[PDB]
Amino acid sequence: QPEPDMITIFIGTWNMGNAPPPKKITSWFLSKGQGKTRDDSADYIPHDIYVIGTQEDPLSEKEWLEILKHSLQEITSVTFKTVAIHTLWNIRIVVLAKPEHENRISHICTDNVKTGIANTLGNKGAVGVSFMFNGTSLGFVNSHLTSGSEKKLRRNQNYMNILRFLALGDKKLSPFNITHRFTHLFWFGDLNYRVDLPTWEAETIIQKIKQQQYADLLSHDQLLTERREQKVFLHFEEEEITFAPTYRFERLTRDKYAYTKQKATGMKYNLPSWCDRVLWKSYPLVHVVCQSYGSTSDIMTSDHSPVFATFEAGVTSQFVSKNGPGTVDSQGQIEFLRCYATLKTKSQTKFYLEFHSSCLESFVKSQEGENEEGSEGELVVKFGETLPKLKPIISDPEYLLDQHILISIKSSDSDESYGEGCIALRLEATETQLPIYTPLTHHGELTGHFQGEIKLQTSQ
Ligand SMILES: COC(=O)C1CCN(C(=O)NC(C)(C)C)CC1
Repeated sequence: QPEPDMITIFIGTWNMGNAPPPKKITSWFLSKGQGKTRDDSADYIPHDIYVIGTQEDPLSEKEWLEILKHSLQEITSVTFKTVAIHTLWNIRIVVLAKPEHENRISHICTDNVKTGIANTLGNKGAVGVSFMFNGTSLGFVNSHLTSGSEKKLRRNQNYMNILRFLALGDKKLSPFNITHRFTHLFWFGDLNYRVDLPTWEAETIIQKIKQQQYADLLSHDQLLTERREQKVFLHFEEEEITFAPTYRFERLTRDKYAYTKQKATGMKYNLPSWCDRVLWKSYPLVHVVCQSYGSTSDIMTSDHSPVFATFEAGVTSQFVSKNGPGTVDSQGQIEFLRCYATLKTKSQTKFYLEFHSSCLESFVKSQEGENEEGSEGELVVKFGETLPKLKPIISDPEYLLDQHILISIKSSDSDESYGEGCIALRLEATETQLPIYTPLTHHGELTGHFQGEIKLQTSQ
């Protein structure tokens, strides 16, 4: 029975509006409704993994698990296994997998982050799950961010708190936040970004939605505009939105958007918005393809419609050679040559690198680099040909060319990371000096760049 080199992943996000679901929710898991939808010919084909995020979820874990599992069994005739379930307040994540995957999944982690302070602490935040699927790390975050059209900056702050403080994945990757710990990271939820148009334009916006003319609305979507200005979700992807705004509907129909201010809304307008989103970030040159992104039309218990996204995702096998794991393979080496970091910092400490990768027995610390001044004000840290030669555990090119090296640049004075990035070993050639490059981030914001050349020796 061969190990897979691809899986499909279903991501669902639904703000349930504190109401129980209707009796049938199968359209959600079938990716049917509006937007980029799944072909009917695939309806019986189970996804490998289903990740369900809910917000304002009124159900117990048991109640929702029974609905989800019975839904999938009706669609696929497969009884899915529960990988993980985690709930913070009314924010929940469920991971289900096909039974054949039970002994491919390990290192399951869960965590939550509570956002805000005092007034603003008590219902918003995020839950997450991570695990290994054979040789591939997978992370999933369901966040319910701050509501209200005039709170985009608070949402951006909520995002940074969640990626700083959510403790998923390999804790040995200590310099790295969740945006670097996984081969594939999926971040979804009620992100609560709104279409920023004047209140007076409510009926005009409704008109546009009825005509399925989303361009002039999407150009005012706060998440797209904040991402384009690098204020949030730096280096994440989102599929093009081709479905109507998923909020705010009158319940029990989809014929009406309920946007006007009410005591129940704190006298706030809720212009039709794409509150409910799926984004992802995968390591460089790993296969990931969005095969659906849309909303259901027939689930109407909430003032939000459910959103679905599905993905092809490249995965690798749990590789054993005669040498590693448990020793190095002298036929393998990674050399970083003529490398330099460009940092935005004004500090003047010395810096060193750390190289982290599951292709190494443990992380590797470099010597300190040589600081110079860049022509436009910047710090340039030069490493020359001084960097330690990295000794992978396995030299086989079918393994090594699928690996990645995480890089942290750390202050000698404080041992704090000033920047993190990732280099793919999926090179055009081995035994050949080739350009490499990663942006460097810290707390998910851009802090610099790392560039240079690599020379990779494999057993071939
Ligand atoms: C399931 O993978 C494995 O366990 C093998 C795979 C290949 N291999 C060897 O060929 N070892 C010899 C040369 C000592 C015979 C290591 C172990």
